[PDB]
Amino acid sequence: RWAPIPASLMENSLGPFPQHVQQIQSDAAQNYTIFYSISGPGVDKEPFNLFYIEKDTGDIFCTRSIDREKYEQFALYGYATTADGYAPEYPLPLIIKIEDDNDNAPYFEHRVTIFTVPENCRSGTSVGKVTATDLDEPDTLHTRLKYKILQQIPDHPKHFSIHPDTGVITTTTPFLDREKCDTYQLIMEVRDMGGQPFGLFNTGTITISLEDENDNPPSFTETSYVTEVEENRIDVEILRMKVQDQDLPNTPHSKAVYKILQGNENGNFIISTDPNTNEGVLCVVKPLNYEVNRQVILQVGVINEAQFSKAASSQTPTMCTTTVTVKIIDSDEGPECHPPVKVIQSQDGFPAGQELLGYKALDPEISSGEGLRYQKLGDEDNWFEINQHTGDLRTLKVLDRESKFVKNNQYNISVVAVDAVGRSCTGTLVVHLDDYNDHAPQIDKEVTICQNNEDFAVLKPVDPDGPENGPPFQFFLDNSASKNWNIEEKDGKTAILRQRQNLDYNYYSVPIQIKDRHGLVATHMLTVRVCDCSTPSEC
Amino acid sequence: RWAPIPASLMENSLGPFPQHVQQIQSDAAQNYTIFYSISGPGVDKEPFNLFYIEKDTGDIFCTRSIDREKYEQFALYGYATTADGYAPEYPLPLIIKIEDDNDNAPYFEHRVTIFTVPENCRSGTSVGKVTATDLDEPDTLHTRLKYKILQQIPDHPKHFSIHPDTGVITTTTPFLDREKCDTYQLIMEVRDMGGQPFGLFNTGTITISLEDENDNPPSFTETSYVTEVEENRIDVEILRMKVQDQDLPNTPHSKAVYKILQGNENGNFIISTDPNTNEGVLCVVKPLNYEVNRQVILQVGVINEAQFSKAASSQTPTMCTTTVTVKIIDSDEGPECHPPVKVIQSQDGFPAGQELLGYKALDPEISSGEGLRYQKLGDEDNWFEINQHTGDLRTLKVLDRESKFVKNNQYNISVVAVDAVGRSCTGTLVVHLDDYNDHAPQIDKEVTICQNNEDFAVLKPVDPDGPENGPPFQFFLDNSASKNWNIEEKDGKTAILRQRQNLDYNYYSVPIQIKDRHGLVATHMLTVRVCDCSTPSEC
Ligand SMILES: *[C@@H]1O[C@H](CO)[C@@H](O[C@@H]2O[C@H](CO)[C@@H](O[C@@H]3O[C@H](CO)[C@@H](O)[C@H](O)[C@@H]3O)[C@H](O)[C@H]2NC(C)=O)[C@H](O)[C@H]1NC(C)=O
Ligand SMILES: *[C@@H]1O[C@H](CO)[C@@H](O)[C@H](O)[C@H]1NC(C)=O
Ligand SMILES: *[C@H]1O[C@H](CO)[C@@H](O)[C@H](O)[C@@H]1O
Ligand SMILES: *[C@H]1O[C@H](CO)[C@@H](O)[C@H](O)[C@@H]1O
Ligand SMILES: *[C@H]1O[C@H](CO)[C@@H](O)[C@H](O)[C@@H]1O
Ligand SMILES: *[C@H]1O[C@H](CO)[C@@H](O)[C@H](O)[C@@H]1O
Ligand SMILES: *[C@H]1O[C@H](CO)[C@@H](O)[C@H](O)[C@@H]1O
Ligand SMILES: *[C@H]1O[C@H](CO)[C@@H](O)[C@H](O)[C@@H]1O
Ligand SMILES: *[C@H]1O[C@H](CO)[C@@H](O)[C@H](O)[C@@H]1O
Ligand SMILES: *[C@H]1O[C@H](CO)[C@@H](O)[C@H](O)[C@@H]1O
Ligand SMILES: *[C@H]1O[C@H](CO)[C@@H](O)[C@H](O)[C@@H]1O
Ligand SMILES: [Ca+2]
Ligand SMILES: [Ca+2]
Ligand SMILES: [Ca+2]
Ligand SMILES: [Ca+2]
Ligand SMILES: [Ca+2]
Ligand SMILES: [Ca+2]
Ligand SMILES: [Ca+2]
Ligand SMILES: [Ca+2]
Ligand SMILES: [Ca+2]
Ligand SMILES: [Ca+2]
Ligand SMILES: [Ca+2]
Ligand SMILES: [Ca+2]
Ligand SMILES: [Ca+2]
Ligand SMILES: [Ca+2]
Ligand SMILES: [Ca+2]
Ligand SMILES: [Ca+2]
Ligand SMILES: [Ca+2]
Ligand SMILES: [Ca+2]
Ligand SMILES: [Ca+2]
Ligand SMILES: [Ca+2]
Ligand SMILES: [Ca+2]
Ligand SMILES: [Ca+2]
Ligand SMILES: [Ca+2]
Ligand SMILES: [Ca+2]
Repeated sequence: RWAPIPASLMENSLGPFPQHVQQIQSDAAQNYTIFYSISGPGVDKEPFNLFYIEKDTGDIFCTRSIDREKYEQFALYGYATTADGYAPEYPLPLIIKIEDDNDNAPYFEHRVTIFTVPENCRSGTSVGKVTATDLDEPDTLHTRLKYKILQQIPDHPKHFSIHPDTGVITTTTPFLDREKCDTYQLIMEVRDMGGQPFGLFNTGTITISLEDENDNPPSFTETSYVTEVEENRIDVEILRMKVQDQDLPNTPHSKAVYKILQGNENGNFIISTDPNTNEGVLCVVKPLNYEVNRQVILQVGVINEAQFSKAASSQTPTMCTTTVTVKIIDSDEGPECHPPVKVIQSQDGFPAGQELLGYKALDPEISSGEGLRYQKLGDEDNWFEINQHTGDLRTLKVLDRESKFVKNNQYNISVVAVDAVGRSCTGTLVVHLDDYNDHAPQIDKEVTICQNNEDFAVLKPVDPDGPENGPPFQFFLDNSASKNWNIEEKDGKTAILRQRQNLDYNYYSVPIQIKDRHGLVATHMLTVRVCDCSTPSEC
Repeated sequence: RWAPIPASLMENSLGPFPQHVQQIQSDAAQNYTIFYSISGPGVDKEPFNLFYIEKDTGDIFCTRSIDREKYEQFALYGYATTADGYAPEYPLPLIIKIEDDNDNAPYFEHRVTIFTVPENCRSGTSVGKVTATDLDEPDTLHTRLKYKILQQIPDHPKHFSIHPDTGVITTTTPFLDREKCDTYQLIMEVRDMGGQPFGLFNTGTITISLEDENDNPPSFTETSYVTEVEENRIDVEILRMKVQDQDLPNTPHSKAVYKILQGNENGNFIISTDPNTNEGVLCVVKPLNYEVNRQVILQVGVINEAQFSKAASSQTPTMCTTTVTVKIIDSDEGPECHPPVKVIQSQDGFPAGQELLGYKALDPEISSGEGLRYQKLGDEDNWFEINQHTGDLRTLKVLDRESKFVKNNQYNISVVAVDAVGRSCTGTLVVHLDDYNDHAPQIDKEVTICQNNEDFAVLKPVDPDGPENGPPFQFFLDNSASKNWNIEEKDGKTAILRQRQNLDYNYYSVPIQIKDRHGLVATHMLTVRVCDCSTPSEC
C-alpha cells in the first residue's frame, strides 16, 4: 500500500465555518449515483464532527478551528457507497495534516535564575547556560530560539556575553573582582522566528553572584608596634594588634592566623587568635630578666586559615608582618647567688688568722656586689669569721682535714647575704682540703692472746693520713723484747706479734715503733695479756 | 480508481533548491528493500529533470522555479521496485499541482481599438465591448477584472459609461450628434485583483466614431426664386438652384431629389438633379404661350435620396419648399388660323354684288386682326372677290347651288392671311348653301320604243335641286293628244310613256309637264318615234 498524500489545514483558522478542505471523487461515479461518506478520528470518533462530507459533491469540510499542538494530524477513511448500500470502490485512506504557525511564544522555566562564578577567573570563562521551551512545531523557524542580553546592571563595563544559539553566558574580562562588586544582574530575552523583530518573545532575569577567593592577605592596623612588660612576669597579655582582610568576613578567607617569625627562640612569647575579634593577643609565658636583655624585638606575621590565590600575591612573598618591640621595665630585686655552691681548695696544714675568699653574692642591679651584709650559719668548730661588708673569711683555728668534722675531706659553711631592705640569698661554701703527712701510724695498745690456741697476735695499724700518705708501713722491735719476741711484716699494712715459747700467764710490755710510707715514726707501748683462754673472751 | 490527491507548489519559488515537494512511501518496505523511482512529464519527458526522487528515502524534490502559466500542473507516476525486480505496488498516479500568484497584469489586445454607433440613439444603447487577456488562473482574484474610463475626450458632456465587470460601453444620454461631434476617445484601465488598489493594471484607448443618420433635411440657398423663359421654347434650363445638407456629404443622406409640387399641371416643366453638383435643373419640355399666361408660378420642394429619420423632422412635416415665379416673354409671332376651316350658310339664290362675313385670320399679338393682308387663291367660277384688309367676301356672280362647280352643296375657297412682315398661314372657307326652288325636273327628248315587243317607254327626270326641293315628282300632260297618249306615276320619280293602240308609223311629238314636290312646272317636248323594231339599236 502506498502512503496517502496528505491534505493540509492551517491551525487557528477563524473561518468562515464550515471551511473547505479537499474534494474526493471516484471515476465509478458515472452510470449510477454514489453516496459519499466519511469516517475516522475527527468525525464519528473523538474529536466529534470536526469534519463532514457533502454526500454528492464529495467536498470535505471543517466545522471548527484546530490547535496543532493538541492535534497534529487526522487519519480518516473516504467512502463511496450508493443508495442501495452497494460499494464499488474500496475505502480511501486519507490523512489531513495540520500545519503549524508561530502561535506560541518561547518562555523561561524560571523567572529569575542564579549562576555563580569564581572571581579572578579567566575571560571566556563560561558561567552557565539558559534554555527556553517553545511549544511550536520543532525544528522549524517557528521554534528557532535566539538569545541575547538586553541590559546588564551595573551598566558598565560589560563583563558578560551570551552566545545567541546555545544560550551560554561567558565572561569578557579577566578582571572580575568580588571586592568591587559582589553581584551582577542580567535581563534576558528569547526571540523565536530566528530573532527577527516580528518574533515572539519573553524576558527573564539571571542574577550572577560571585564566589569569593582569598585574593587578599590580612594586614595589621598600625605600621609597627611598641609595648611594655615587667621582668619576671607570666600569664599576662602584652598587647592586642588588630587586622584587616578584604575578603569574605567570618570565613577561612577572613579568619587570621599569626606567627612570631623571629625573636622568639627561647619561647618567652606566644601569640594566639581571639576567635571573636580575629585580632592577635601577645602573651608572656616564660619570664624575661631586665639585666640580661633590656629590649626584645619581635617580627610577627599574619596568615589566613585558608590559603592565598590569584597569582599576583602568591608567587611573590606576601605575608604581611610588623615589628613589635617589647620593652622590659626594671624591678629592683633582692640579691642572687649562682651557682648555689662555690668551692675553694686549700692545704690541710693551713694556718690560722688568714684571710680567704668566701662567697661572692652578685647584686643584680650593679655588678660591684656591695651594699650587702653577709652572715655565716652552719659552722661547727667555728673555723671562720666573716667580713660583714665583703663576705670574706677569717681563719680562727688551724685547718685540719683529720678533724672529726671532715667528711670527704670537706668543710661546710653556709652564708646568708642580705640587701639594704630585707631580701636575702643563700650560698654554700665547700672547703676541699688537700693532704699533708702530719700523722704517723697509730694502733691500739691493749693486745690480747690466748695460750694453747694462739702463738701470735695480729696487730693492725691505721695512718689517719690519706691513702697516698699512709701505708706501706714498716714494723720495728725495741730489743726490750730482745729474743723473747719477734715480729714479721708480710703485708704492708698488717703485722703479727709472734711471742716465743717462753711465756708466763701475765702482763708483759713490748715497745714497738711503726713507720708510714714516708718515714714518720710513732712509738707504742703494748700491754699484752697472756691468758689460758680459749676464745678471745675468757680472760 | 479514486482521484489522486495533489501536493501543492507555489509558482515562482525563490528557493532554497533543491526544494522538498512530497514523500512517496510504500507499506511493503519492511519486508524487503525497495528502490523508489518516478517518471512523467517533468522528469523523463518535457520539461526535463524538474523533479527527481531519492531512491531510498522516497522524497521527491524540485530543481528549478516553475511558471504556472507555462505549466499548470504535472501528472506523474511513482514506482516502487526492488533490486531483484519484484514489484509490490502498481504505479502510483501522482499529480503535483502548481499554484498561482498574481504575476501577470491584464492587458489590452490592441493599444487602440475602434467601436461605432449611430447618432441620435437612445441612452443605454450598447456601443461595444472590451475584453482583456490575463494569463493568470481564471475564476480567482488574480483574473477578476474591473474596467473603467480614466478620461473621455471631448471632456464634456460625458456620453459614455462602461460597466465595470463586463466591459460593455453604453450611452448615457440620447443627445449624440455627428454634426456637433463626430468622434470620441476613451482612455481606459483594467485592474485585476478586483480593482483593489494593489491590483496590477494597464491602460488603452477606445475610439468611438458616430455613424451618420439623415437627421437634416436639405434646404434651398435662396428664400425664393424668379426667372424668365421664352414663349414657344423647348428643351432649355430655366434656372439652377443649389441646396444645403449638413449631413454626410456625397451620400444618400446628402444627395438631393427635387419635385415640383404645384403649378405644373399641364406638364410644361420638369426638374432633375445634376449628379456632378447635386443642384436642381429646371427645364421646359412643353412650350408656353405668352398670350394665354404671362407668368407661371411653381411650387418646388426637395428631399434626400435616402429617407429622413430621427422622428423629429421625419415624423413631423419638414419638407422644405420654395415658390418659383417664372416670367414669360412675348414673341412677335406669325399669323395663326384656328380652326383651319370655317363654314357658313346662305341661300343658293343669293344675289351678286353682296357682302358676307368670311374667313377670320387670328394675329396673336393684337386680336384686331388688322395689319393683315388677306388673299384669295382657290376660287374657280369666281363667285367672290376678297377684301385685302380683313377677310370679307363679295359675291361676283349670282350664286347657284346647281352650278357645275359645286360638289355636295359646298364650295371650297382657300385664303392666305399674311402679316406686316412676311409670315403666312393658310385657311379654307366652305360654303354650305341653302336650297331654293329655282329649277324644275328636266329630261331628255330622245325616246325609243318598238311595236310588237313594247307598249311603253321609260323616262327619268332630274331636278338639280335638293332631295327636299325635288322628288317625289308629278307628271302632267297638255291634252294635245286627247285620247291617243297617257302616262301614270307609280313611284315618285318614275314615268312610263304608255301609247294606245291607235298608232301609225311616224315621228310624233308629246309635250310632258313635270312638277317637283313643291310645284315648279317645266315643259319638255319629246320627239317620240315608234318603229316596228326589235333590238334597241336597229331602227
Ligand atoms: C659540703 O658541701 C658540699 C656542697 O655541695 C657537699 O658536697 C655535695 O654533696 C652532695 C651529696 O653527695 C652532692 O649532691 C649530688 O646529689 C645528687 C643526688 O642528690 C647526685 O646524683 C650527685 O652525684 C651529687 O652527689 C653535691 O654534688 C656535692 N657538691 C659538691 C660541690 O661537692 C658536701 O657533702 C658537704 N659536706 C658534708 C659533710 O655534707
Ligand atoms: C460505466 O459506464 C461507462 C459508460 O461510458 C462504461 O464504459 C463503464 O464500463 C461502466 N462501468 C463499468 C464498471 O462497466
Ligand atoms: C561554561 O561553564 C558552564 C558551567 O561549567 C557550562 O554550562 C558551559 O557549557 C561552559 O562549559
Ligand atoms: C523582561 O522585561 C519585560 C519588559 O517588557 C518585563 O515585563 C519582564 O517581566 C522581564 O522583566
Ligand atoms: C527578573 O527578576 C527580577 C527580580 O529579581 C525582576 O526585577 C526582573 O524584571 C525580571 O522579572
Ligand atoms: C637561704 O637558703 C638556706 C637553704 O639552703 C636557708 O637555710 C637559709 O635560711 C636561707 O633561706
Ligand atoms: C451591446 O451591444 C453590442 C452590439 O451593438 C455588443 O457588442 C455588446 O457586447 C453589448 O451586447
Ligand atoms: C494608457 O495610459 C497610460 C497613462 O498612465 C499610458 O502610460 C499608457 O501607455 C496607455 O496609453
Ligand atoms: C490610446 O491611444 C492614445 C494615442 O492615440 C494614447 O494617448 C492613450 O494613452 C492610449 O494609449
Ligand atoms: C404665305 O407665304 C409664304 C412665303 O412667304 C408661303 O411659303 C406660304 O405657303 C404662304 O403662301
Ligand atoms: C383648306 O384646304 C386647303 C387646300 O385647299 C388646305 O391647304 C388648308 O389647310 C385647309 O385645310
Ligand atoms: Ca495552537
Ligand atoms: Ca514560537
Ligand atoms: Ca504553533
Ligand atoms: Ca578578586
Ligand atoms: Ca576575594
Ligand atoms: Ca583573606
Ligand atoms: Ca632582675
Ligand atoms: Ca632589676
Ligand atoms: Ca636590688
Ligand atoms: Ca691535717
Ligand atoms: Ca693528713
Ligand atoms: Ca703517714
Ligand atoms: Ca509565471
Ligand atoms: Ca499567476
Ligand atoms: Ca492578473
Ligand atoms: Ca445630429
Ligand atoms: Ca447627420
Ligand atoms: Ca439630408
Ligand atoms: Ca403665342
Ligand atoms: Ca406672341
Ligand atoms: Ca405678329
Ligand atoms: Ca340656283
Ligand atoms: Ca335650287
Ligand atoms: Ca326643284
